[PDB]
Amino acid sequence: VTLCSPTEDDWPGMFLLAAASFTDFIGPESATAWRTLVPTDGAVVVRDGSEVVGMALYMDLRLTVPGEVVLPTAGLSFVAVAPTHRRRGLLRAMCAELHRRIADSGYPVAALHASEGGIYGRFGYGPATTLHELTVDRRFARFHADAPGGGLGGSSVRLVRPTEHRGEFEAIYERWRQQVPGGLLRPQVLWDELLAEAKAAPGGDRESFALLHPDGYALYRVDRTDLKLARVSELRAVTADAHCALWRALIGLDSMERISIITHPQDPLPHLLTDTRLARTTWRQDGLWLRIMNVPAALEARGYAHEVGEFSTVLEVSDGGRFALKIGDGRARCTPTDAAAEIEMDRDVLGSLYLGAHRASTLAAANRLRTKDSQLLRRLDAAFASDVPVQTAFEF
Amino acid sequence: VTLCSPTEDDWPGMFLLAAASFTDFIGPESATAWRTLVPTDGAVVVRDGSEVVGMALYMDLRLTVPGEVVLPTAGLSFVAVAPTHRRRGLLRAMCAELHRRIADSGYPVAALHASEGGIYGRFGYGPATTLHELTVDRRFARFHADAPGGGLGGSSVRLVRPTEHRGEFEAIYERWRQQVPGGLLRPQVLWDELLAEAKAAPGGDRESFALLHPDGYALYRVDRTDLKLARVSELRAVTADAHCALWRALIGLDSMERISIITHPQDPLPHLLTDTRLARTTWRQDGLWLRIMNVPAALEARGYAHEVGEFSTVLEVSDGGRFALKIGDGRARCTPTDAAAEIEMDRDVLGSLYLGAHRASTLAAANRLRTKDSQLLRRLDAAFASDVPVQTAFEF
Amino acid sequence: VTLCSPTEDDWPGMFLLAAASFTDFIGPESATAWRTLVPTDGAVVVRDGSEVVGMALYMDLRLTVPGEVVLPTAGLSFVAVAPTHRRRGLLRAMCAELHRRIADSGYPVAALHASEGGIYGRFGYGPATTLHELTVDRRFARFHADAPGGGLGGSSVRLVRPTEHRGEFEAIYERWRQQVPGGLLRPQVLWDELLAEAKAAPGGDRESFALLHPDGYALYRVDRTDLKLARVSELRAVTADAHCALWRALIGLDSMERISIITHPQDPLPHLLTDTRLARTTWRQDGLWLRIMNVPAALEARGYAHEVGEFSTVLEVSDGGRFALKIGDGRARCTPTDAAAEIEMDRDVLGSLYLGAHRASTLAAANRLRTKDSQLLRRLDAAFASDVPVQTAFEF
Amino acid sequence: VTLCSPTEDDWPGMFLLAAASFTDFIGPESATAWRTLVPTDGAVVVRDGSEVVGMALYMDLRLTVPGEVVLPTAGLSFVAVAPTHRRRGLLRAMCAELHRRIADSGYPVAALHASEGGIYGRFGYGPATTLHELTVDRRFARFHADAPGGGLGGSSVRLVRPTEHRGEFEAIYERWRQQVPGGLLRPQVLWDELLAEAKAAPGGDRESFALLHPDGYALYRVDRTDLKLARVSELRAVTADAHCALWRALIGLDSMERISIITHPQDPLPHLLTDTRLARTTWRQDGLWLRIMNVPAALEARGYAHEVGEFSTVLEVSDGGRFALKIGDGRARCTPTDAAAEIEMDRDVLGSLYLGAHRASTLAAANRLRTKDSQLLRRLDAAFASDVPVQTAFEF
Ligand SMILES: Nc1nc(SCCCN2CCCCC2)nc2sc3c(c12)CC[C@H](c1ccccc1)C3
Ligand SMILES: Nc1nc(SCCCN2CCCCC2)nc2sc3c(c12)CC[C@H](c1ccccc1)C3
Ligand SMILES: Nc1nc(SCCCN2CCCCC2)nc2sc3c(c12)CC[C@H](c1ccccc1)C3
Ligand SMILES: Nc1nc(SCCCN2CCCCC2)nc2sc3c(c12)CC[C@H](c1ccccc1)C3
Ligand SMILES: [Mg+2]
Ligand SMILES: [Mg+2]
Ligand SMILES: [Mg+2]
Ligand SMILES: [Mg+2]
Ligand code: NA
Ligand code: NA
Ligand code: NA
Ligand code: NA
Ligand code: NA
Ligand code: NA
Ligand code: NA
Ligand code: NA
Ligand code: NA
Ligand code: NA
Ligand code: NA
Ligand code: NA
Ligand code: NA
Ligand code: NA
Ligand code: NA
Ligand code: NA
Repeated sequence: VTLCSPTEDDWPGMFLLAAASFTDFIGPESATAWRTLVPTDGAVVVRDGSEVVGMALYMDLRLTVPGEVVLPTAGLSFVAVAPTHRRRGLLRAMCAELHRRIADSGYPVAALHASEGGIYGRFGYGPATTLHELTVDRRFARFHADAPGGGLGGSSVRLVRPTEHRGEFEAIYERWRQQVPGGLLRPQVLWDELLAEAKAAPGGDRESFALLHPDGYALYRVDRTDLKLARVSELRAVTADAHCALWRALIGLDSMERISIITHPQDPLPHLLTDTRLARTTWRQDGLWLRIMNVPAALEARGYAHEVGEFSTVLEVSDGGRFALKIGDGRARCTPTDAAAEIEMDRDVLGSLYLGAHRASTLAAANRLRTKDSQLLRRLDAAFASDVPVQTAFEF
Repeated sequence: VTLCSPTEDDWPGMFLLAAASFTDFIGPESATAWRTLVPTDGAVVVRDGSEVVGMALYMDLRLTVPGEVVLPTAGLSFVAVAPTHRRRGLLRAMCAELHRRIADSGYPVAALHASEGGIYGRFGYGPATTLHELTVDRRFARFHADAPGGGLGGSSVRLVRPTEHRGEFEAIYERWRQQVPGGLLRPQVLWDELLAEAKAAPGGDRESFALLHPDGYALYRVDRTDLKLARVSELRAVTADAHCALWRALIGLDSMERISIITHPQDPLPHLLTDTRLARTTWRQDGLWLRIMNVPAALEARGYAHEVGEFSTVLEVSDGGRFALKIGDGRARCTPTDAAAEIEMDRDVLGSLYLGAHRASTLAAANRLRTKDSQLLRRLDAAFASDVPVQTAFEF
Repeated sequence: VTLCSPTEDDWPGMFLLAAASFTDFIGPESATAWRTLVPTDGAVVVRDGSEVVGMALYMDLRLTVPGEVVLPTAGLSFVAVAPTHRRRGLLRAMCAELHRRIADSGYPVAALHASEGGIYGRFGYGPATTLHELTVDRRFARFHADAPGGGLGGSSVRLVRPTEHRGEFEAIYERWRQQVPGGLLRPQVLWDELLAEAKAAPGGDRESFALLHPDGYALYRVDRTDLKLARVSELRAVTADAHCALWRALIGLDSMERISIITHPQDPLPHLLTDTRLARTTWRQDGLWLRIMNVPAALEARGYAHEVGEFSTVLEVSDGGRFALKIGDGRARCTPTDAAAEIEMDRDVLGSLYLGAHRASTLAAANRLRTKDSQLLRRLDAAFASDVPVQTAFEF
Repeated sequence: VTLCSPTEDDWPGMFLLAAASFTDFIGPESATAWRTLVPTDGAVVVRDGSEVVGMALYMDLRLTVPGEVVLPTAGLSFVAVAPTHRRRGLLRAMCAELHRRIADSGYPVAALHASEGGIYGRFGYGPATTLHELTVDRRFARFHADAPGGGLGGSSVRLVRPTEHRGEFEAIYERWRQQVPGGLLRPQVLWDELLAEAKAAPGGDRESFALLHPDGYALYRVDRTDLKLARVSELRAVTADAHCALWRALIGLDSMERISIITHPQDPLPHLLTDTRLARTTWRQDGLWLRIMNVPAALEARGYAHEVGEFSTVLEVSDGGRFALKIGDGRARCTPTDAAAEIEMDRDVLGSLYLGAHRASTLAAANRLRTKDSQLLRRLDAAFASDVPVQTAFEF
């Protein structure tokens, strides 16, 4: 049970473990696209003897954070331990090796999507974005008088084949990801993947259509089994006009009873309707998880609310260092100190605060975050809060 | 079709319309309790000829708002138009008469619970609190190391008959409602009602038990039909210790598979567990709706975030006045002006901002709230935000 | 295993068999009401030794038939064989004894409601009325421009307690039953029963409300478990105005999603809406079954279509006689003959034709009704057809 | 937003709109077959600028009507407005253009199948045939003694591959459609389509088998997901012998629990069984919709009941002309008149009466059809009634 960097000879074993470990796994032809995002020495396998009983890797990602600042991000993925090799400490060993390589390579943060919500806390990962399913009963949906783009003249939205407007989607997404906390750069090979899933699979998924606006798009398909349900896989709007326009078009799908979308908690859709309740929240889950690899690098890199005035404190991260934190003019200076701590928290908790999705006051009430000054709690709450609401880019 | 204040002769007709209009309606013996909360001239009926084809009334309530400030509040309730008299403008007429009486009596705000989410916007009501159902699969629930009250020695929580500890619940609730935006004073007659529903109804609801802590309580009953489900009707905790303690006790209901509760979006429960995901959000709806009856009275009465620095603007409420608004040191001065408006919004939108449940930025993205300065949007967002998260007290 | 007329000593045994045989059975206090409709010598029991292992009885009813003609009708009911005494020929024996008494008493027809649709054919009973469940999704329901009673001024429909308007319901029903094929005289004791079921049963059925028009009524209750469903137990309208008015009022139940009613196939409701499809047919079953006890008495008593011109034929009923049938001016003369038969049918088939619910052509296509002249089939079809569509009165 | 006849360049745009608008749409290879049924100038598109935002066309059909009379029929189909271009009056404009072309080409009637039941009334379409799903629990099904084809010797029904007996199905259908109101000529290209759907689609529909009798056939497949359910897609019987024989064979599918079929309300199947109730009605919907394009041409072309004696009246169709209508010897003479109207109805209502599926008395009770003489209502009822019951041929 030795821990190694896989050779090309190990790939067959990794794809087997992958197929047995993840049901979504397409197979080794879609694995070519994602493989380009794994750097040399981004992967560990555990051999037994020999076959692969454990694997883990990270991908080179670019994550947008508050202040429209883009961080290099180790994206953890393809983590699996063989059913034959459970409770053998293989995840603890593989995670420790990758976290060393990630740290030593100069990534300030790592990120993942969680298969279960109880595994990644103990390795310093905090859920940092919230997914929110909205289901609209579109038979009752009337837009509010105040809603944009409900006047006379033409619609600026077009029904299109996705695959004939790759360039326009690319441009819109590229604007979207640079401007929104949670945004990831989506490279060419993943657009290649996305448009392959846009066409109908025999005995599988239906044709995906696209609604295209100058400043936004929505990809949608009718559900396999429920033929009165449209699933919006992805809606990217750069402007409020684009967002409203696209939803006017989705509510225009007169053959559907229900439109469903995985969105963020601050999605303005409910406020576009006369009856806010018509956009029911049907599902809520953790999206992206962050591990802050370097506390001073990460805290310094992101912007903070200009509204809160200058303040200073000492933050202790459990087995992660003690820092003099000074915030003002929406910049932070974060420097080593042995002064008495005013705030303590595990490293997972900082991940959860970092993109503004969770309030420090809420984590305080759960005692995940200790402080004796309720004024300092208010100031952290206000400082770490994000002007642009945090969204989830794409699963990896 | 004349609009009148009901006499005692009209009550029979109102109870008939009530039974035909609301399925929850107990009947005329529970109506005695609530009747004490309706002031003289708090009710209108519409007679035809004669029987009652329309009714509406308000109750004298005390609503807690940010800054632990308690407003007199007209609580709108018992609104019904006979199925025989729809689309006859009876609601518009009854609502207009009560809003006059409410305004002329010196209530700064009115409030209601909505049977449908598409009726009350046009009468100036904005949804102001969010209800959040959490269902915990308690078979998997382990508390986090950081969680309070998981040490050796005795538990401070007691399993009790609710009806033998009315005094203690009263005291705890009274502390709770004074300290939390959305809180209502609960008078004696409504405690009398609440403890009557605590005992088992033949072929109806099961016995309610109580978990009692010095600084908190939870009332729960097993669901009628699903015997592995506990429904927490009401959990009031004044301290984080009390909140965690009470949930340690609820997760200790080893004969249940699932605990369900209607709570608020900032409930710290998910953060008390090692697996945040075990507290699934199963349901989300508008709770309390506000109509701001007097804009300057209401804006001046509530506290604002101390973090945001002093700023001034002109707010226009559609057919509701234009005001010079100056906010600083968490107080607002709100005075008449004919200066050019920097923010416009319908009166319903102000209701939605008032308790801090909805961000001005979110309503802006839906164009419910117009401004050309994105800096002013950030400042409103920050100012109107509530330190103590807004909760929902009790339905009326 | 002797076959007898029950004494008062036998009642306990009959109520036991009743409770074990029919789940709807209230118990011996509701049995007092119906007992008044059973004539002396209207009941048979089978004793074993002793306890009651078999029972059957008939009630004295008045059935309206085409031409607004009212026939004395033996209503068969309370038929049960003990689970301990199946496949012992007890039903064949009890049915034969009652059919003798019914025949010898001068009833031209007997009738029943069937617990299963495969038992009563062999005893000469034919299904004669069709039940039709309509479920309206009332959220989408808009009345057609052409629909009556959608103008300005007051509604003539009232929401009422059923029990305070017994006299008005009685009068309306009495007009209804005299004018409609399938109508039964409803005696006082059954109105006493009906209004007892109008009030709420603890852990059972909800309060019944009434919609009252000068020329019609509807009794409705909200469903026990599904609180967005209204069940219309009974709607009697004497005029089209009344029928439309009452449905305008039912569609006005704005707190319900769905109105359901058991009605007849020719119910005009679908044609009152802009979208006929909103009144979905959710359920269809045989209602009232007829056994023609005396072929010439029954054929002569009912009216026939005036449209079809005079024609003559020979009808043979299998083990029921051969008759010269002459129809014209909507009267029939039916007299013994030994002339060659032109139409043969079992006695059950005549029951099915008798109220106009089933076309002779349809039963011909199934070869339940033999003839070699397709012209004679058209003439029977046209003659037996009912101008007023056949409805179902009440179960017994 | 100009309204044009599409060129071959427009087809790509029409197939896109088709795929986004109808979920059943196969794709552009099945579109070749149906395209042969669209005449030159049978289609309109609406371009925006450009892409297709609206389309509609009619197909040249031959509809059988009462009296075994075959009318040329514009079959309306492929109607779609882009989700981006709702509430823009595009359907009203496209429908008006096609109705002009249909009228000017000398079609006496147009017809369609409705995606929703609330759209086509306002364009003069009335639902003219009723679809009726019968589900048989075939485990309980015993044929009645009176049923044909239950004697000794061989069965005349064969289990066959559909595709090896195209000629025999064609011949039987051709006899069926000529003899039955609602019948459509089915051209070669649609038989080509039908037998392509008879073979198994990978991850889709199962193999279709055929039961073949000299004078009838049934196509059936086992349901994709429910393997104890047989779906009879199509059963055509020319004789009662054939109809009973084929059902004896379907009830012989001993591995199925349930046989389901979409049939007509007068289907004799229930009367072939000892228990009529075993054929439950599980579903009812409008089938074919008629717009009478020329009132005198249509009324004169169809046969009428010989049973009703000669009578004369004045019919007014709302914005459709006033006519002296004289009916006798099952022919109608229909001529212009300015005499006072005795019957008024919208044009949609005439469509509903035309094939005999709806009684004039029923539409009268809904006030869709006004007259002050109840005798004239009886005469229309009787005259328009169809000897052969009206069926639905095939969806288009
Ligand atoms: N990261 C990936 N994602 C996806 S789809 C994302 C949805 C799953 N998601 C993840 C869990 C939770 C929520 C849903 N597919 C693929 S294939 C593939 C990778 C990968 C990683 C690199 C790998 C490899 C292995 C050996 C040698 C070279 C490269 C091949
Ligand atoms: N406000 C009330 N609430 C309740 S339970 C609350 C739950 C309903 N809720 C409301 C809708 C949305 C969500 C659920 N019960 C009662 S009874 C009663 C009142 C009343 C008001 C006063 C009234 C009256 C009438 C005529 C004369 C004198 C007094 C009698
Ligand atoms: N006919 C009755 N109906 C009903 S409710 C009808 C619904 C049942 N229906 C019937 C089956 C199919 C469909 C639903 N309840 C009652 S109680 C009662 C009778 C009876 C008959 C007379 C009997 C008796 C016995 C011994 C001595 C004296 C009198 C007492
Ligand atoms: N009429 C058709 N039906 C069907 S399947 C019927 C079931 C749908 N039905 C309809 C709605 C309600 C109930 C189910 N498929 C096809 S493809 C096709 C047509 C068409 C029409 C002609 C068209 C075209 C377009 C542009 C250029 C040339 C030709 C191509
Ligand atoms: Mg975050
Ligand atoms: Mg609020
Ligand atoms: Mg009948
Ligand atoms: Mg018809
Ligand atoms: Na596509
Ligand atoms: Na998609
Ligand atoms: Na709303
Ligand atoms: Na500060
Ligand atoms: Na108790
Ligand atoms: Na409770
Ligand atoms: Na977690
Ligand atoms: Na400021
Ligand atoms: Na009542
Ligand atoms: Na009822
Ligand atoms: Na319709
Ligand atoms: Na005749
Ligand atoms: Na086959
Ligand atoms: Na088939
Ligand atoms: Na039967
Ligand atoms: Na006549």
